[PDB]
Amino acid sequence: NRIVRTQALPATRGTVSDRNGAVLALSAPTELKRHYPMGNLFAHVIGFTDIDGKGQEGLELSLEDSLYGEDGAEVVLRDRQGNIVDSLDSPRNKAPQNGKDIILSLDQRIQTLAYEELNKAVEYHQAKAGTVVVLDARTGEILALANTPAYDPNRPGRADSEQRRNRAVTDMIEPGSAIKPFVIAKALDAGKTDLNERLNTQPYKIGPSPVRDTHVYPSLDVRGIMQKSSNVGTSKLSARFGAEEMYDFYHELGIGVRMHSGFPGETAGLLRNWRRWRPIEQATMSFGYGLQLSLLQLARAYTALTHDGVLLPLSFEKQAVAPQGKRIFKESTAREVRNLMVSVTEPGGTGTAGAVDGFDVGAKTGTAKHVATFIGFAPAKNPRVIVAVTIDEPTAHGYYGGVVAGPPFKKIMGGSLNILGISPTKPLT
Repeated sequence: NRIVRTQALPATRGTVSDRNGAVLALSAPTELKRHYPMGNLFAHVIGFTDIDGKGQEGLELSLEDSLYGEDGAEVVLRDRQGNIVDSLDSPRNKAPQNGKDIILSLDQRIQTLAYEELNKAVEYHQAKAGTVVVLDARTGEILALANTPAYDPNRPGRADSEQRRNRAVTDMIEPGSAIKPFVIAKALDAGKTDLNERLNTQPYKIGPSPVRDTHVYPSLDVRGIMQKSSNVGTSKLSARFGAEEMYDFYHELGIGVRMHSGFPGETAGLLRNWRRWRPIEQATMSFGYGLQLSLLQLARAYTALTHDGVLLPLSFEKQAVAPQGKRIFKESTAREVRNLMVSVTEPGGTGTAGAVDGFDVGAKTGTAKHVATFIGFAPAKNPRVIVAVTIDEPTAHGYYGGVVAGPPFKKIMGGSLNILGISPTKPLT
């Protein structure tokens, strides 16, 4: 009836909040219990803790060391009913240290928009799954990242491996047409082409392998190559570089290595060693096949186009200032490639569904069973937001990225520009 007991004094796990202070994850006493007030909204980003309040998935896992804190303890005398009878002197008596609080760079207004438009698109096309990434085009901060299917992180025990997968960071895709602006930018940047060169863009063969567009374009300048999304023209520009130089370029865009964003389960993608490339493999790579990267890596790569030739690291934590990046292109080159990419959303372009009323939008689209992709930035001259959308295995009402991932991109980009308070640069139609 007088029993010595070491009583745990649990640390309170750090809070997770959005960039404006909306609370996303917190602990309450029951032992503490982890609460996600906004339910499934941030499921994949934040993840969840196990029964003992250890992070199991997502940022709960990767930020475990700073989030958890340090439990304390005290030695007590209790009775058989459990009533504390005495507090005992002991060197084991230690006060708990609460976890560190985290302010995410994500914005629940944009996350809600992305979430709602993704789900609408996936259901309308009866697709298997989908992903949206929204970045600040100038700092590399992630403003939104959602996947469907998702789950309620408040009840993660009933959630599929498929529901729980953070596809934006874990899954590898062949980028398809989305890689083209980079190849074109490199060619311009290295001075292997220029803005008024006209290329022979007739279909050709590498050995027994044809390289062809959807329609026969006899000749195109750099702009037409962008506009029409020409595989011939892109592969010819890549062909003015050796394998090692192209490889180095892809690698420096982060293809084939892990980003080390701080998210768990990051894919490395795939960049085959250049010593093994055939001319034809180099060709298909210039139009986004035979190499792979995650949607998050793709979206990051676009920061080299939006941040004036300087590739930025991504952040899940609110930044005061743009991180130092790595220069990939001259500022001169990025600026002119941005202007080029506006032609894909204007009439004649492959991605007119991505046009946002009152803005110029630079974009690429293509179909990566298929994976439909749409990626772009606005205002194109002075970009503020990158939006990347992927829809997995569309079943109804289209297959093409421009028609399945295009419309949600338009909604997410327009909504985002409005949420961020960015004025139209041209009259609204």
